Amino acid sequence: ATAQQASGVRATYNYYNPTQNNWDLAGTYCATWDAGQPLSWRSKYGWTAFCGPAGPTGQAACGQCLLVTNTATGASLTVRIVDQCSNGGLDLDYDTAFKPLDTNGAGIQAGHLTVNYQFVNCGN
Repeated sequence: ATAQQASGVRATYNYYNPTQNNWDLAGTYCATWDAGQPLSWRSKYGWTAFCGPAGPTGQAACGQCLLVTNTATGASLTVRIVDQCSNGGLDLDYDTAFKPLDTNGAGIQAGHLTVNYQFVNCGN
């Protein structure tokens, strides 16, 4: 079957700042399973927390990849799930995911983006 997807969910941002910290997963929920991965894996894609209404979540979602589309502009980006959030959307790392998706700057004025997402092959 097709990989899971949802449309029109909210994406906020969080300052994980993996590039200021050697892409270290310590402190994220997924560190339990994924912190030992090589730098090439940890830094392949920008980071997000995930809690969408379609697809695996929590432990089963750790390390999976999402193609995220900003519905206000058409920008898209692949991100890696490194954490879980407590709503029904995404909490994108600001530096490595929210900022590159916010191509007209409206997202930081509103405090969020409206995005679609689909699970995709990470190509690891």
